[PDB]
Amino acid sequence: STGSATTTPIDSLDDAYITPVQIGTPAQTLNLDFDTGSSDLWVFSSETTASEVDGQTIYTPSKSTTAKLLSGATWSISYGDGSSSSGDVYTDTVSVGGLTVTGQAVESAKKVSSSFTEDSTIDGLLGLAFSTLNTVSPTQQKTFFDNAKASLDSPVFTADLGYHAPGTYNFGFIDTTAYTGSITYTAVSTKQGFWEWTSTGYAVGSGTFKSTSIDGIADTGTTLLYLPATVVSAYWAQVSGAKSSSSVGGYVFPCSATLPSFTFGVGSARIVIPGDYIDFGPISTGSSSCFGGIQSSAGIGINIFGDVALKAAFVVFNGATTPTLGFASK
Repeated sequence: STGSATTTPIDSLDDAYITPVQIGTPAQTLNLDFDTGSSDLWVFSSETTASEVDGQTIYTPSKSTTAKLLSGATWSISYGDGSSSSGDVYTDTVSVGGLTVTGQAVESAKKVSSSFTEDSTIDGLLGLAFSTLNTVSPTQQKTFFDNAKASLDSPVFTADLGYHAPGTYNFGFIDTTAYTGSITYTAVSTKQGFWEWTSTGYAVGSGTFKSTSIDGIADTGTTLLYLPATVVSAYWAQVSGAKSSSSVGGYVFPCSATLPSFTFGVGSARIVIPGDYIDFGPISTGSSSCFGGIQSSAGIGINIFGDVALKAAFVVFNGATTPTLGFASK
């Protein structure tokens, strides 16, 4: 089997992407944030504290003839950005772009943190990291991909995120029309439960490529590109007036600037992030100070190849017995 679904930016900055997901019988369609940095499929629901729901579409398990309470199961998750959610668990039928899993754990939120409430466009998350990170207790549950894998034509999914435009998540096949040149594959460590890999280096603008190993995670659920302070300083030094602002929480730059591109290495291959992908707009409405899309990972504890990086590529998440990651230009 295969599936193919369009993913759409939630706003004009590409702060996140939502993908429609069918849950239950009859189908209830929710728009979920596909997140290769976590492993829980959780939704706003009829059980979510009412004051914490503000415009989201909810899953109502009592209206699904295929929903079953997973007795005794609870979940609770905290994300790198400080947000969180928790609740109980159902199993139900879940379909993405025509690919159906029966008996998928659907984690129903009883509580969500303010950042989730405040974002009306995201009805929940669909985790695509390794199932070892799943938070369901006392019996850990499998991700949608893990459950689908054996049925897929090939045990892969691909992320093709757009810049200020829709893109595609495919399951079970590689669309050879969706990228240019070849896909370069690189090793993955699953030791931390992430799609963790090592970039071979970087360049700023038309500058020379610096060969250096950068361990990090391919994370569709993180907006920005978080890299070591040395790398990030080298980038922003090429932007007149750019500075790190403790009050704002990272590098800012004059909105009048033209940003240089940023290149990262995948083996001997190179992925070029155009400068405009690195512009996250005014820090507050009407400001002429703009927020940068490349930020320091210092004090995160891990480098993160988030949407800024991934949207410059066609990305293969290869879930073979030994997982790997592939990147192509597009």
